[PDB]
Amino acid sequence: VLDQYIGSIHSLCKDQHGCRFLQKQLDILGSKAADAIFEETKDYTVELMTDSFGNYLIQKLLEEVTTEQRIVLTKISSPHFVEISLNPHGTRALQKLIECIKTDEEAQIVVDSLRPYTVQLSKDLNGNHVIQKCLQRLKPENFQFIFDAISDSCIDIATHRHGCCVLQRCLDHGTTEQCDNLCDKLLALVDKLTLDPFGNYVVQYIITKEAEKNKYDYTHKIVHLLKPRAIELSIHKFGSNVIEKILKTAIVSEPMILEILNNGGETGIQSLLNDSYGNYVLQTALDISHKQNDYLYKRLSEIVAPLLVGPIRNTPHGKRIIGMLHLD
RNA sequence: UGUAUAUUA
Repeated sequence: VLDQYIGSIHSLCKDQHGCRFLQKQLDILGSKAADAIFEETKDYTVELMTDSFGNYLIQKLLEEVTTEQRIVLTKISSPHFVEISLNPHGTRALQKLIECIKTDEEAQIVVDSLRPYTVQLSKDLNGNHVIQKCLQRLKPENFQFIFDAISDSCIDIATHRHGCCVLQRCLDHGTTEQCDNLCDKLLALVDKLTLDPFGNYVVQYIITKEAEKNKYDYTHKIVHLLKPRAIELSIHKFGSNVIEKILKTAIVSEPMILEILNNGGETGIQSLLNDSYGNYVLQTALDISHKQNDYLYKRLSEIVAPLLVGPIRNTPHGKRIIGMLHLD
């Protein structure tokens, strides 16, 4: 019950060493010490949230505070979620707030506030992590808003440096109904997403998560749409990563290697040998077929061996493919 | 030989 600093808690926030202190205070006190710090600081929560040290207090304050006090802090901050979210410190406090909310009124207020700005926050360096925490902590019933918003600006988000990370959370935490809708849209531009600096990552993730669950739906729909362009995509900087992902995925592996032999032929396999990215594909196709199926490995092997003549033998990738020809 | 992802003191 020993407070010498009471009455002037707010001034202790000006310095890093002042905020660190208030937190040790909350750490050891910590109930009565919350009614205290709460009542003195509430009026500056959106200011403290976006501050270098305050925000840490706010984060301790949220763990320690009661429900009613959180609902007040939440009500006080909601008009300021956008500016809070685009902030490096603010994003941290707001994320914490979301981690701490227990009631539906709280989740209601938060989604209500964030709704109109989902796509915007989802393209933001600091903001996108607020959107991700909604996906990670809230009931699907609640974050339905995010899925709606993101499903509509689907390609915009999937092809964005940060947007693409939010899609990955959507796939992590959403309902089957929600993901299937998201994916149905994603699939409508699997071609363009595949060739994209960021979209290719989303394509790979759909495959990753199905392989995770051992239940395959869009993995097949992707492979169906893409496979006919196996070679063309194998020699693309980004698309080649998708092709390599398909190859490393056992339920679709053989068909795709078979696509290389079938419609690539000796020609397309030459292209792969000499290409900046294509050769990594060839290496993987060889590595995999080796492990998975000898007929395929042999058919591969006997086309490569004749083509591994000349200056190619001395190249970095040449040596690396040469070393993949007698593994049995 | 080839891609992203603030880990605020």
